[PDB]
Amino acid sequence: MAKSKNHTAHNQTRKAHRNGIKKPKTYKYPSLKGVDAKFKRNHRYALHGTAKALAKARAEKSA
RNA sequence: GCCUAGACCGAGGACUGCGGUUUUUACCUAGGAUGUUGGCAUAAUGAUCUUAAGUCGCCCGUCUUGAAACACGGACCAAGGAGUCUAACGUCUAUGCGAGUGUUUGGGUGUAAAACCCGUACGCGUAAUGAAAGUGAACGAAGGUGGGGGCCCAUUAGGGUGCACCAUCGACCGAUCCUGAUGUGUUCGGAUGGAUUUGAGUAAGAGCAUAGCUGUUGGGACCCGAAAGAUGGUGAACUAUGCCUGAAUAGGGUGAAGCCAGAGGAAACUCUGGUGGAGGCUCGUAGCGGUUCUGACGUGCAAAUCGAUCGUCGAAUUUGGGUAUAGGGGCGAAAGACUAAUCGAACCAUCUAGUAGCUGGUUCCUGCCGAAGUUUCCCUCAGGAUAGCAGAAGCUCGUAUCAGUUUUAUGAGGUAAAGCGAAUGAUUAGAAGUCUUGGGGUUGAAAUGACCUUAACUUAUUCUCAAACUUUAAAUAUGUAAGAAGUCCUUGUUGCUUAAUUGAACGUGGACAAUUGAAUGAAGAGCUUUUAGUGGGCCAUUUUUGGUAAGCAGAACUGGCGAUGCGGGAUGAACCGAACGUGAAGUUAAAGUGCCGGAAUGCACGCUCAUCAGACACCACAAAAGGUGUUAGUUCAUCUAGACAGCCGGACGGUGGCCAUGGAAGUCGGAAUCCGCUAAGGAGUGUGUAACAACUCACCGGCCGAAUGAACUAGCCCUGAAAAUGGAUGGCGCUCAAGCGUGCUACUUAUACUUCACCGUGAUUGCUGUUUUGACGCUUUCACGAGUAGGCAGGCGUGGAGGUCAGUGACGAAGCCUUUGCUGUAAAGCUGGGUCGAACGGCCUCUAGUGCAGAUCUUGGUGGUAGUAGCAAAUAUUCAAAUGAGAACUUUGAAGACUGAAGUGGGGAAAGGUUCCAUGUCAACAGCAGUUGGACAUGGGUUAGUCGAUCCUAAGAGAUGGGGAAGCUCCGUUUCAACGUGC
RNA sequence: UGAUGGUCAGAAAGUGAUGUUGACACAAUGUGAUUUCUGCCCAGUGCUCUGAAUGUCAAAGUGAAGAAAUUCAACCAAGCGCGGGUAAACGGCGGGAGUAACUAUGACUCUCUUAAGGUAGCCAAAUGCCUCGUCAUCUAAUUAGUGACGCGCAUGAAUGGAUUAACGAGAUUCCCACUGUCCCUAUCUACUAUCUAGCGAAACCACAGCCAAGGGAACGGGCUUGGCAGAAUCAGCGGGGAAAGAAGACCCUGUUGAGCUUGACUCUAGUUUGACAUUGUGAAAAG
RNA sequence: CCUAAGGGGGACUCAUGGAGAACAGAAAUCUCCAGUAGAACAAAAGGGUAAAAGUCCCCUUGAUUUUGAUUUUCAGUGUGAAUACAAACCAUGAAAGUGUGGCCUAUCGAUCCUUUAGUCCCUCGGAAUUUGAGGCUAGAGGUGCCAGAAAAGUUACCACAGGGAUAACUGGCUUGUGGCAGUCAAGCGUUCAUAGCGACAUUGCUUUUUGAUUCUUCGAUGUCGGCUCUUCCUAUCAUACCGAAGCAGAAUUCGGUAAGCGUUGGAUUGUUCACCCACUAAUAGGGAACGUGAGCUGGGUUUAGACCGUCGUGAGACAGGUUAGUUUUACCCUACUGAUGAAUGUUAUCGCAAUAGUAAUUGAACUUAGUACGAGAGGAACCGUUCAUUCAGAUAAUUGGUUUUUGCGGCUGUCUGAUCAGGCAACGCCGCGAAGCUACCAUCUGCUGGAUUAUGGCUGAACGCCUCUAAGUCAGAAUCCAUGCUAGAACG
RNA sequence: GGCAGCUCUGCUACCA
Ligand SMILES: [Mg+2]
Ligand SMILES: [Mg+2]
Ligand SMILES: [Mg+2]
Ligand SMILES: [Mg+2]
Ligand SMILES: [Mg+2]
Ligand SMILES: [Mg+2]
Ligand SMILES: [Mg+2]
Ligand SMILES: [Mg+2]
Ligand SMILES: [Mg+2]
Ligand SMILES: [Mg+2]
Ligand SMILES: [Mg+2]
Ligand SMILES: [Mg+2]
Ligand SMILES: [Mg+2]
Ligand SMILES: [Mg+2]
Ligand SMILES: [Mg+2]
Ligand SMILES: [Mg+2]
Ligand SMILES: [Mg+2]
Ligand SMILES: [Mg+2]
Ligand SMILES: [Mg+2]
Ligand SMILES: [Mg+2]
Ligand SMILES: [Mg+2]
Ligand SMILES: [Mg+2]
Ligand SMILES: [Mg+2]
Ligand SMILES: [Mg+2]
Ligand SMILES: [Mg+2]
Ligand SMILES: [Mg+2]
Ligand SMILES: [Mg+2]
Ligand SMILES: [Mg+2]
Ligand SMILES: [Mg+2]
Ligand SMILES: [Mg+2]
Ligand SMILES: [Mg+2]
Ligand SMILES: [Mg+2]
Ligand SMILES: [Mg+2]
Ligand SMILES: [Mg+2]
Ligand SMILES: [Mg+2]
Ligand SMILES: [Mg+2]
Ligand SMILES: [Mg+2]
Ligand SMILES: [Mg+2]
Ligand SMILES: [Mg+2]
Ligand SMILES: [Mg+2]
Ligand SMILES: [Mg+2]
Ligand SMILES: [Mg+2]
Ligand SMILES: [Mg+2]
Ligand SMILES: [Mg+2]
Ligand SMILES: [Mg+2]
Ligand SMILES: [Mg+2]
Ligand SMILES: [Mg+2]
Ligand SMILES: [Mg+2]
Ligand SMILES: [Mg+2]
Ligand SMILES: [Mg+2]
Ligand SMILES: [Mg+2]
Ligand SMILES: [Mg+2]
Ligand SMILES: [Mg+2]
Ligand SMILES: [Mg+2]
Ligand SMILES: [Mg+2]
Ligand SMILES: [Mg+2]
Ligand SMILES: [Mg+2]
Ligand SMILES: [Mg+2]
Ligand SMILES: [Mg+2]
Ligand SMILES: [Mg+2]
Ligand SMILES: [Mg+2]
Ligand SMILES: [Mg+2]
Ligand SMILES: [Mg+2]
Ligand SMILES: [Mg+2]
Ligand SMILES: [Mg+2]
Ligand SMILES: [Mg+2]
Ligand SMILES: [Mg+2]
Ligand SMILES: [Mg+2]
Ligand SMILES: [Mg+2]
Ligand SMILES: [Mg+2]
Ligand SMILES: [Mg+2]
Ligand SMILES: [Mg+2]
Ligand SMILES: [Mg+2]
Ligand SMILES: [Mg+2]
Ligand SMILES: [Mg+2]
Ligand SMILES: [Mg+2]
Ligand SMILES: [Mg+2]
Ligand SMILES: [Mg+2]
Ligand SMILES: [Mg+2]
Ligand SMILES: [Mg+2]
Ligand SMILES: [Mg+2]
Ligand SMILES: [Mg+2]
Ligand SMILES: [Mg+2]
Ligand SMILES: [Mg+2]
Ligand SMILES: [Mg+2]
Ligand SMILES: [Mg+2]
Ligand SMILES: [Mg+2]
Ligand SMILES: [Mg+2]
Ligand SMILES: [Mg+2]
Ligand SMILES: [Mg+2]
Ligand SMILES: [Mg+2]
Ligand SMILES: [Mg+2]
Ligand SMILES: [Mg+2]
Ligand SMILES: [Mg+2]
Ligand SMILES: [Mg+2]
Ligand SMILES: [Mg+2]
Ligand SMILES: [Mg+2]
Ligand SMILES: [Mg+2]
Ligand SMILES: [Mg+2]
Ligand SMILES: [Mg+2]
Ligand SMILES: [Mg+2]
Ligand SMILES: [Mg+2]
Ligand SMILES: [Mg+2]
Ligand SMILES: [Mg+2]
Ligand SMILES: [Mg+2]
Ligand SMILES: [Mg+2]
Ligand SMILES: [Mg+2]
Ligand SMILES: [Mg+2]
Ligand SMILES: [Mg+2]
Ligand SMILES: [Mg+2]
Ligand SMILES: [Mg+2]
Ligand SMILES: [Mg+2]
Ligand SMILES: [Mg+2]
Ligand SMILES: [Mg+2]
Ligand SMILES: [Mg+2]
Ligand SMILES: [Mg+2]
Ligand SMILES: [Mg+2]
Ligand SMILES: [Mg+2]
Ligand SMILES: [Mg+2]
Ligand SMILES: [Mg+2]
Ligand SMILES: [Mg+2]
Ligand SMILES: [Mg+2]
Ligand SMILES: [Mg+2]
Ligand SMILES: [Mg+2]
Ligand SMILES: [Mg+2]
Ligand SMILES: [Mg+2]
Ligand SMILES: [Mg+2]
Ligand SMILES: [Mg+2]
Ligand SMILES: [Mg+2]
Ligand SMILES: [Mg+2]
Ligand SMILES: [Mg+2]
Ligand SMILES: [Mg+2]
Ligand SMILES: [Mg+2]
Ligand SMILES: [Mg+2]
Repeated sequence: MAKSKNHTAHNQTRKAHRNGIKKPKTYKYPSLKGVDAKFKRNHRYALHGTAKALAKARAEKSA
């Protein structure tokens, strides 16, 4: 009495290709989410020290 | 290179350009048609209306995969008729002010619901976070890195600065967890430093208010629609049942008790004849009922009747009036029956516009874009939410680095195929070995020690298989890469890592410049918000599952239909071709070219003849098996040392060898079988004798001479081949086709392609010292145009409002009718003529009860049907006169009839209410008529001490004293009463 | 059910029906004249009966702990549970093998098992599937009728069994009579229909109205291809208009109902049981 | 399901086969050799595993704590499950290491409420103390319809909104099944495959069976059967003409052209179907919306009443039996059957014939003839003759039926005073009754040519023969077309 | 899930 269509993938690639299928954008810096915490913890200290060294190097060349 | 025939078109509107010839600051064919002539202007020309001809054209709206449907609504017309308003909101936009913002609760004021003015509070915002106690946002130029429009310096490039914004690493505030300083109401405090944790935060505020569209929720909620539910009332004039008081019921039959007489008997008792008049007895009227014809009728005489037939007919009978019982109630000799045409829960009003995931409807035009039937969840499966698909608004930028594609490089796979003397599983046949750990038999007097056999295993082989087997293993499809965010050199940071000076990650500085590292393309890339419809699908090729199959059910990929017209397939949602603005010319696609029908009875090679031919994919059917029909092949074989066929000789022998016994020289029949001259043939092939015969042989002869036989293959045709109205290669018809196979030339024509005109959309060129009273404008160029549901835009029309035209109008507003026309793609606007009589319009804005073909829509009106169905029960009318305009129907007379005293007579109860009577009178009514009437009009008319009511009480109804009940009111009827308006 | 009652009514009442009543009565049911009979089962579900002792067991009350709220414990009514009765209460009333000097059957025996295992009767019956059972009768022929039979799907005793004179607009079979029911139709009468004068509706209606085939929502009036096709019409007729009448009453769906039932879920009038209050005055005895 | 079947470490090698050892054997235990796993690993199946993941031994609790990230299903939500780390604390091992349950792929659960653990922290808001209560973080108690309401029936008294999204007819696709027909040819048939049959197989047709499906119809297409009537099909029962036989005759069987023509009366049953009786030339099968209900009927089915049996506690059910149960409308269009009719200068008479329709059918008796044939038993046919069946078209002499001839007569009741003569009895009744109508209940009439089918032939090639055929040709069926019969085109 | 008697019968109770 209520037997209908069960499943069909007909027309699904047509709909996917109207506005897709879009590749994700790439960025210079990926997010570090999921990267090892021990590496991420230390990587914070390495970047902080790098900024200090560059700041001092420029501070030498200013006054 | 040259000559030559025809057709269609003429956009643009001073000049500017590119070229050419230069005889030249000139001319040209070179950035789009001019010249000339005739005719006509009472007309050649154009438009519309009507009609004919040719061709095409199914009925709209609706739900649907699919509608012209034998699906639903729609007889017709007019007027009305359906997304509204409000509270609170999301996005976006406009506006004012802006770390603020909002005057309008209120006060002041007023030309008085207006306008104008005022301010405290309060709301929202400016701070978050935690359940809370509580705590509460700068290490730094409010941080670093990579981009980033613009600006600055430059001078391709390059450098500086870089807002918004993007990615990323940090910092700060709150919560959570860890650590725990000086100290202390010794249990508090919480400094300091941390943590793959967490917040709708900070990190130089952005909000508030008003308005508009769209979307949301609650409200009647786009309009119309339940079956139901509740509250409060009204009914027992029908009917059901009880009660009270009345009334009604021919004529027969039968013949119970009791009684009288006679007869018999010892008694107990018996018999006979009368009489009598019983009975929920019986025949049968009135009455009450309602069996059958399943009669009539069945838009009726009638929302239950009519006729005949029938049940019952002295009681559980029939019936009037009074009275009681009332809706989850009554009443029921019980059928869920009856309770006013209403009953498995009456009627009335209200709650109530009840709710509906369901059906129906949903009103102007054009332009642009344009779907889904799929994912997940849901008492979900006719519904929603969610994601997707779609529109709109845009925003940041301007070739940055993207793609339903290829190439090159490099991965993954276990399907097709293949395999099985490869694993697993299935499976056919032999062969060789061992049985010593198989039986039977035969050896053995007994030795388990041989042999014959089958069956087992073993070995090397053999035939055939697998979706849930496999060593191997495609095609198609699929992942990644092809640089500047790259490569190389040097050396900075860390608490991570190393034995380390090693690495990891991120960096400073330097080098490699457009061949910056494959192709092809790119109406540009990126980003955001918000919202519609949809969430039944179906079809075709190929893959594929279930099923005998199905126009069946279920999947995969793609393309379609839905949502889509156009040319072809006669016809047809989907097939082939091709997708669509309005046109002109040319050419085609698919399909065709005998006629219907535009284009060949065209050119060509063959095949086929059907006493059911055949005739074009999807597709509208035919098979196995057959044919000395005909055609073409293949392989054998015989052939001029005369093939097959036919006319004509022979085939003598050894030997009549043998057996069957009627006889075998083959021949009722049988095993068999050697030798002499021939161009030739045997102890014999059929025919023939019971037999010897004799013929032909099996061969070779003569006669013309040249082809012949067998098996097989596949073309067309034929057999196989049977269905129901007459009938379909679409029809006619077609036979060296107008059929079948194949080739060729030309030709025909789609909304397709090419060139051109015009419309619109998108983009694009330029336009201010000539911008010049339109820059929301003008202008250059190119591309494009299908569309249901749906979105958006620009317009048309209607009622009313502010403003304006010092607008139109009684010398004619508005309305209405009309081949009077004009304008617009259109919605529509304007106008000529006629009619008409008092108001009305244009423009800029505001506002809404604003647009109809549908809703078995509402109300009103009108058709076809159609002068049709019909006006046929109750026996029946006729002549004359009178009256009158008029006589089937009135009156009177004469006649003929009927009811036939249980009447068609004479009165009454209920109910009606003037219908009664006289006079006048015919518009309507009396389903014909009408002089008549219960019609219409004017008058008149009902007389009581004795006839009724009035009085009595009946079943019952109902005050009081009282007692309940919130109360409307309920009980009770002399009741727990000091009860006389006493005589 | 003996009235301080049974059955029933009312919101309540100093309220009602039966009841102007009293077991030969009132109330509640079942079966359904007469005749002959009404067998077995009290395990189930009901109904009913006692409670000397007794599991569960509410509120109030009692005792203990606690600062109290509170908690815990004992006691603890009816009901239920326990025990008995009751079938003219609701109802129920069995299977498997062997066996007799042929065969068949099974008087008889064995075996499982119940509360009891269908008794007297009756039957292919209005109750029997198989089934049109088998035999007889009725007929030329009988799925009908009647009489028998009975391992009876699934007969059976006041959920009444078996009969039964009389009665029946009840259902059925046969026979006589009778006939147009029929062979097989014909004829006649009145009223219609018909025609006229007068009068004059309604249903229904997208547009309409000739066929055959095709395709098509798979049965066309319309479309395609054919056949064809000539005004205006009257009486009849019932092939078609998938004719009209009614938003299918069958079926399914809906998170739509309603009537009815019960051991559905959730309650409830009534009734019953306890406590407190109304509620006072004495005596005695047990705690 | 598992305190190991989790975790770590170590040692060993499994299934099975062969050869050997007292009882001991096919299977006890021991030994050696071979042994790629042919074993085992809790449980389905697949993958995985050999100094192991298997077997045995030793030690253990990492099946622990904190909170993030990720994969699958996915909306990139939840739940389940899993992965890689961070920070602890541990187990094990010499150690490197490994371990966040089970070698991997399944083995599970929100809000509200309750309860426990933790922090012993926050709150009970006029201020405190102690009980009590409420919060915060993590488990547990559960929804199996497993993203998670709290839930029994019946309706044959029924209602509403809808649905052809969906069943009960027809129709359409299909044709398994039903029915019918072929091909091959092992056998049957005294012999002998094919006169007649025909196994094992195999190819079809049909839509007269029943399924399968669910395309149409649920704002309705009237659902059984019979009666009535017309038509069509052929897969032919009879009738015409023929071919074949295991055809002597008679009968019968097989087959061809053939649907022209017929195919019945009854008992029982609602029946379709069936089954008997009987006649007959034969009693063939089907279709037309399973033809046919505004044609009927209404026995059946299938509303509501009622009974029984079985089932159910019950209301009730039964596709079981039984009895009673409203069958509506045509006047429209078309079509059919008949009937008029304008205009084809008027009117009249007589005609022609396009086209359409069509009609006859079957039997018996006599004769042939007791003949052919046959041993006999039996036993035909053609020519012919007389009748009959079914049908058709007329007709009314006769006979019968019918009577409003109300024609004549008769009869009852009543009315007109009697008589005569009449009236009435919703034609009063009866007998006869002409005329008209009418009946196989009566009588009459129902034609002869051509062309063919099957088939049998002639001449005659192909194919020097043969051959009914290929060219040509003969006869020939109830067939066809005419003749004859009916209408006459209203636009011949 | 509470009582109680003989691994258990009876009664009573029920917000995930
Ligand atoms: Mg679906
Ligand atoms: Mg021009
Ligand atoms: Mg056309
Ligand atoms: Mg619709
Ligand atoms: Mg449909
Ligand atoms: Mg339509
Ligand atoms: Mg149709
Ligand atoms: Mg319909
Ligand atoms: Mg509908
Ligand atoms: Mg209609
Ligand atoms: Mg209007
Ligand atoms: Mg604030
Ligand atoms: Mg706070
Ligand atoms: Mg900020
Ligand atoms: Mg309503
Ligand atoms: Mg309700
Ligand atoms: Mg009354
Ligand atoms: Mg009657
Ligand atoms: Mg009737
Ligand atoms: Mg009638
Ligand atoms: Mg009578
Ligand atoms: Mg009933
Ligand atoms: Mg009534
Ligand atoms: Mg409404
Ligand atoms: Mg729904
Ligand atoms: Mg488009
Ligand atoms: Mg749920
Ligand atoms: Mg629908
Ligand atoms: Mg494979
Ligand atoms: Mg696979
Ligand atoms: Mg394969
Ligand atoms: Mg291979
Ligand atoms: Mg193998
Ligand atoms: Mg939506
Ligand atoms: Mg949605
Ligand atoms: Mg569907
Ligand atoms: Mg659609
Ligand atoms: Mg198309
Ligand atoms: Mg076309
Ligand atoms: Mg075609
Ligand atoms: Mg034609
Ligand atoms: Mg032409
Ligand atoms: Mg054809
Ligand atoms: Mg054609
Ligand atoms: Mg042609
Ligand atoms: Mg468009
Ligand atoms: Mg208005
Ligand atoms: Mg003026
Ligand atoms: Mg005018
Ligand atoms: Mg005017
Ligand atoms: Mg005026
Ligand atoms: Mg104005
Ligand atoms: Mg309106
Ligand atoms: Mg209208
Ligand atoms: Mg009318
Ligand atoms: Mg008339
Ligand atoms: Mg009448
Ligand atoms: Mg009389
Ligand atoms: Mg009068
Ligand atoms: Mg009148
Ligand atoms: Mg008149
Ligand atoms: Mg009057
Ligand atoms: Mg008096
Ligand atoms: Mg008085
Ligand atoms: Mg009284
Ligand atoms: Mg009082
Ligand atoms: Mg009883
Ligand atoms: Mg009992
Ligand atoms: Mg009992
Ligand atoms: Mg208590
Ligand atoms: Mg007790
Ligand atoms: Mg018995
Ligand atoms: Mg019986
Ligand atoms: Mg019976
Ligand atoms: Mg009979
Ligand atoms: Mg019988
Ligand atoms: Mg019984
Ligand atoms: Mg008894
Ligand atoms: Mg009984
Ligand atoms: Mg009797
Ligand atoms: Mg009777
Ligand atoms: Mg009676
Ligand atoms: Mg008539
Ligand atoms: Mg068709
Ligand atoms: Mg037709
Ligand atoms: Mg039609
Ligand atoms: Mg036509
Ligand atoms: Mg009809
Ligand atoms: Mg009629
Ligand atoms: Mg409906
Ligand atoms: Mg639902
Ligand atoms: Mg309900
Ligand atoms: Mg009801
Ligand atoms: Mg272990
Ligand atoms: Mg393990
Ligand atoms: Mg180990
Ligand atoms: Mg996830
Ligand atoms: Mg899971
Ligand atoms: Mg506080
Ligand atoms: Mg307080
Ligand atoms: Mg839980
Ligand atoms: Mg739960
Ligand atoms: Mg669920
Ligand atoms: Mg679920
Ligand atoms: Mg039922
Ligand atoms: Mg359907
Ligand atoms: Mg079939
Ligand atoms: Mg078949
Ligand atoms: Mg043989
Ligand atoms: Mg169907
Ligand atoms: Mg229907
Ligand atoms: Mg019909
Ligand atoms: Mg109908
Ligand atoms: Mg035939
Ligand atoms: Mg024959
Ligand atoms: Mg015929
Ligand atoms: Mg009968
Ligand atoms: Mg049929
Ligand atoms: Mg039928
Ligand atoms: Mg009919
Ligand atoms: Mg009818
Ligand atoms: Mg009936
Ligand atoms: Mg009934
Ligand atoms: Mg019972
Ligand atoms: Mg009756
Ligand atoms: Mg003779
Ligand atoms: Mg007389
Ligand atoms: Mg008289
Ligand atoms: Mg009379
Ligand atoms: Mg006579
Ligand atoms: Mg010859
Ligand atoms: Mg011939
Ligand atoms: Mg010939
Ligand atoms: Mg004529």
